[PDB]
Amino acid sequence: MTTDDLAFDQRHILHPYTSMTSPLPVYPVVSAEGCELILSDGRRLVDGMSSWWAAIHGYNHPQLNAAMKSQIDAMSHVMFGGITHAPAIELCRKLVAMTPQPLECVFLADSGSVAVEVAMKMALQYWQAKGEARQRFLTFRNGYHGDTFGAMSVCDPDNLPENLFAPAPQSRMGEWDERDMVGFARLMAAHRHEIAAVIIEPIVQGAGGMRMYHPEWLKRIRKICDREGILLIADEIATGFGRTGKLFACEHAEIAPDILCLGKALTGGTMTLSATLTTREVAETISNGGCFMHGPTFMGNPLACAAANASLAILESGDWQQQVADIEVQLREQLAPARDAEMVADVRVLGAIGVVETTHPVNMAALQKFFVEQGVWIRPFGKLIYLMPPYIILPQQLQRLTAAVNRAVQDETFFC
Amino acid sequence: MTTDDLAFDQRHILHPYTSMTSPLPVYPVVSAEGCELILSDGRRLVDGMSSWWAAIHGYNHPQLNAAMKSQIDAMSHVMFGGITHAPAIELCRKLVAMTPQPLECVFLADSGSVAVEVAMKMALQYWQAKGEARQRFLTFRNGYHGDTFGAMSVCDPDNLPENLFAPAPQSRMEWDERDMVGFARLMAAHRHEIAAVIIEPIVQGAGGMRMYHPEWLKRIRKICDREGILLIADEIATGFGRTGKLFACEHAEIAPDILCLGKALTGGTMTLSATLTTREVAETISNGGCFMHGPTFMGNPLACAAANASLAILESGDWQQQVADIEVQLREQLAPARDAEMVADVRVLGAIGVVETTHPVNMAALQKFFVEQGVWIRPFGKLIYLMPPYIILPQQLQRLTAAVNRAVQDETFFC
Ligand SMILES: *Cc1c(COP(=O)(O)O)cnc(C)c1O
Ligand SMILES: *Cc1c(COP(=O)(O)O)cnc(C)c1O
Ligand SMILES: C[C@H](N)C(=O)CCCCCC(=O)O
Ligand SMILES: C[C@H](N)C(=O)CCCCCC(=O)O
Ligand code: NA
Ligand code: NA
Repeated sequence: MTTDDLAFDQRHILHPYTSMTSPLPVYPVVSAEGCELILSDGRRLVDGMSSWWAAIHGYNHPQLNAAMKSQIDAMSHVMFGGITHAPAIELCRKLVAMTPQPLECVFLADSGSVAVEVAMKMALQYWQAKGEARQRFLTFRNGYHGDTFGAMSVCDPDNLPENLFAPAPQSRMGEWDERDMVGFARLMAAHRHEIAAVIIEPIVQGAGGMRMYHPEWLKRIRKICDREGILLIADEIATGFGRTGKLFACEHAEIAPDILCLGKALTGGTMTLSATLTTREVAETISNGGCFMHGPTFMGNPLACAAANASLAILESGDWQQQVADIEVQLREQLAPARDAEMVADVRVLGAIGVVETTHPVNMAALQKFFVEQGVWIRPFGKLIYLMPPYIILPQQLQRLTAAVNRAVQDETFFC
Repeated sequence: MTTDDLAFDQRHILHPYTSMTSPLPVYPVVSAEGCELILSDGRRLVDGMSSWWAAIHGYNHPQLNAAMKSQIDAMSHVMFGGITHAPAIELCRKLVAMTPQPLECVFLADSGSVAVEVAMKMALQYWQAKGEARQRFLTFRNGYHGDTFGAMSVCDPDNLPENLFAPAPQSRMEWDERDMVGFARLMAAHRHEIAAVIIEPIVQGAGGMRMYHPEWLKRIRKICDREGILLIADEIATGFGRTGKLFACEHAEIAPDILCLGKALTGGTMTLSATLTTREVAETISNGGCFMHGPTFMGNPLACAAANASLAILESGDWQQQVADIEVQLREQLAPARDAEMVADVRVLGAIGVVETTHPVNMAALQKFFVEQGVWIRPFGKLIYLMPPYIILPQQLQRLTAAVNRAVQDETFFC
């Protein structure tokens, strides 16, 4: 990269969630390997974010690289309208088999938000097919489901058609207080017949606050959903594939949703792909009202399916459990001291999710710069300095992250 | 693939736009090369659809294959939040330079519908930043903008917050000023409610493969300027040479405020998308503090590199003669279809060859018939259209056109 290259990026390219007149410093990355990002000048950085939590196996993984290259040799892409192929079949076989039994119908999509939008669409076609007029969604405060319009209608109004917003689950993953239930039950009482589906992120509410709630909630919500005949959508785009300690975070409550959304770590953070699973009752009902009105251009893409197949195969070894278990232990030990810093408000850890919540909103440009100077890549956000590293990170690499996090919260320097 | 593999596909996997209790036959494809799709049994098929019009250079293209493999060796992906890289910079340099001058701000995304949703969001944030309450979109009948919710709100209600739908452009690609009163009438009534105008330039694809007169874009651009309203051009289907010009807006010699790109952007290798806007639009948004959007795999190194390799192939300029000759060749060879009794109209433009029928086709039976002719064509509704790769051989074009002509001889494959 050159300096004219970097002037160009800043003047012409919009980055995610930032200003075009006031971009925040960007760091030029030329390649990646293991759990490190290599910069244009040679500096290496320990990745604590997993490229927004998708790169669970790290970067430049030989199994992933081979899969992708093999598939390119056959075909990166072919349409899926009236055509099918090995990579997609393989992937749907794995997806059906690794998820709760009821979930056996797979609709492949290209990105997380489309996966949510598809789920929403299934929910709505479902009721229309049965003649019921159910159009609202009951979700929770602090939920995040993506940026397209449909997804934006179910995100928290703070963090467009009106949906119902129940209180953020208060009970931590921690004692279960039955009082936490009122808000939700009241809204369900009032709108039960308007509600097409309940949509939530299981256990961990990610972008909406990195909030860890009690598994009993899923137990209850599932029981209420069954009672009323309403569908349960579980948005596991962030939680899926071992992040929280279990393969799917719904396992913690030993329940199955009617619709399950997947993405992010689905492909090993190699490239975009997504999946929305449902049940036979949901898929058949839809068809019978004649079809499911959705079909992304690159749906089922041979190249992305193969990468995801290779990433799901890596998880077949089982090694992620001990890996996430030890990362959980190690984040707990090493962030504990952050409970003594004055900028800290709370420390919560779960699986390979290490969160340090602050009293004051961070100054990203200055905090980012600080982490880069420590040899680590951490992207704070709001009042959250959280780690979500690849499962195969070395203990010493985990130590530099936690050390840099602890140092960052010692005083107000990097705050506000 | 096995027979248990194919039972599994039919019982567990939903395909695009079809039923789960009544899927339509699917054909098992093991690989692709040149302009052919190779099936599990060995049969080869000339592709007349370009994999839903993305594969403009065909399949297993050495330049594309090399680009993708090189980038995988460096990294398929890294996040874009606070990070930038060569492939994206390269791509945005090419996108800025090949599009009208005003369009210099690029927001990379993952798919066609997200590109539209991003455009829509830009339109709305723009007005909000200026204090105006503008929330509706003025689009056209027969427009198709994708399947996510926002996109569904501007698709034709026949082919959800209520937008405004001016009558479809009638003027075939003579011009006539009457076309305009409807659009004009709706604009008169709602000018201050309208945040943006959104349309597919010249060719309205999925909504009917309709080719309209370039004067429309000239007029719409002039009205938009008059009223201070933004012009979104959805070139996800038309972009990168499909209609004979690099961008279909060229036909009218105009620039939209926001341009949506996808499909052929990457050469049909994998998904990627782009929404371009102007500095006035990008800066206004920032100043109301930011643009609230950021796909997880935004700017993905592997997809950007494939698109860089596909844009480079177009840099040679060879697509112009190629699309010109395909246009001539579709004209000649579909002409006779004007004499068939199932045919209602024949329209051709660039590498877009359309045969419109009187009756809706029976896809399962028509598809089967095309597969038996050694061709891959996916009819739809009343349209049997060809949108083949630009480097197709003349003989390969002949088998498609021949198969299309044969299909419309009688009602066998209809309804
Ligand atoms: C990441 C995420 C999404 C949306 O994904 P994108 O790939 O950003 O479009 C949706 N929901 C949850 C819970 C997520 O974590
Ligand atoms: C293909 C297309 C889209 C949407 O794209 P997807 O990739 O299906 O999500 C939108 N608009 C137009 C004009 C298109 O041709
Ligand atoms: C693929 C994508 N949904 C698109 O933009 C156009 C396809 C619509 C035509 C319907 C069909 O091919 O059956
Ligand atoms: C990356 C993608 N938009 C996503 O799903 C959520 C991550 C949001 C984190 C907010 C931030 O990084 O600043
Ligand atoms: Na299952
Ligand atoms: Na430009």
